[PDB]
Amino acid sequence: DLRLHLLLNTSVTCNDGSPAGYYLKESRGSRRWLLFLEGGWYCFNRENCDSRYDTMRRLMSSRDWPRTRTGTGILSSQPEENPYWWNANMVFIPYCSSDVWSGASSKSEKNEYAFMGALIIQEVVRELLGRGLSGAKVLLLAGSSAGGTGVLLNVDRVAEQLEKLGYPAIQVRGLADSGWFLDNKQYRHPTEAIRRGIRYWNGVVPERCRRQFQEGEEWNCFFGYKVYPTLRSPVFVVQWLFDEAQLTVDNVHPVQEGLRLYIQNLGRELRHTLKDVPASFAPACLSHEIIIRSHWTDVQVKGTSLPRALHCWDRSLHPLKGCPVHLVDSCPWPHCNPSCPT
Ligand SMILES: *[C@@H]1O[C@H](CO)[C@@H](O)[C@H](O)[C@H]1NC(C)=O
Ligand SMILES: N#CNc1nc2ccccc2[nH]1
Repeated sequence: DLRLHLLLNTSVTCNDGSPAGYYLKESRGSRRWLLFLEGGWYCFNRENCDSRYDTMRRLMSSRDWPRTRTGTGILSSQPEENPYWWNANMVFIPYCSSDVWSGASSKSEKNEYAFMGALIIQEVVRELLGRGLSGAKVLLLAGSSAGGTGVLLNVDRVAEQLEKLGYPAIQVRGLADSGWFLDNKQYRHPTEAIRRGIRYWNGVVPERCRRQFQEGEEWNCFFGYKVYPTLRSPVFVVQWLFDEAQLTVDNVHPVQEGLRLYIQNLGRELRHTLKDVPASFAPACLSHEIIIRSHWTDVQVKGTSLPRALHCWDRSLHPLKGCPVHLVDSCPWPHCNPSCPT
């Protein structure tokens, strides 16, 4: 079990002004640290954040959080559930800022809600240094869905934070799961949502990407294939070719020719954006998230499981014979890979 710690800096808050926090299970014999960013969509104006506060309040507030969580998947401590990093120090950071982890704006007389995702990550890192993180060899910043996009937005800032504090020896790396979206045509008539959100949240993006797209165009940096080439930290990208969230925002729900072509073109476009991503795992399945799911060990691409691919990645950061790191399916239709989640 992982134990809850509310942030000592109570100015770093969830949407409703309650303190943010993190769940921690230490492994005293390990210098590996895993910091996981939870996902769960977002909200981008007053009325839709009000709706979210009514029936999704744990994503907006710490008032009802439990004192413990069970670590699952890559956060599990048993070797049988987690062949990759079972002995690591484990941290689960709950998503209570509704801003895809980009915000830096407090609740005030002008703002009903606080959007502090980027500041929550920085404060969790600061407080953990006094609990063992100062001795780390690797800090892996991981996340699913909105948390996967959050990895892309924040991994270089964590690296810069530790360098400025005097820790040049901690290697910061990223693992982005189900956070690699496309700004494509809908099937029946995201960019506008993100454009709205950035202004409402006072959202922040990585510096080099911001310098390319410039003012008013920062929304471009929420799309993996645009922001990834600007990053300096090593990032492993896990992405279903037919992600259910992508199909949802594309307004896709006996498949006729028009829809068949749309789905096939979406898979081919996703595969194209990953061609030059050297650490990636992209199966041809219709699904959503993987890395903290209990059965994340079951799926395979070209005969290699995801825990194995991540182990091969670790070795490459010390090509490897029989231990690949770039794994992208080529078959063109959902569940053409027999190991897809049922
Ligand atoms: C608390 O967090 C805020 C916002 O990130 C920061 O400006 C401030 O310096 C922090 N205070 C302390 C005592 O760490
Ligand atoms: N939910 C969730 N995560 C998410 N949705 C996106 C839409 C566009 C660009 C990046 C995105 N990340």
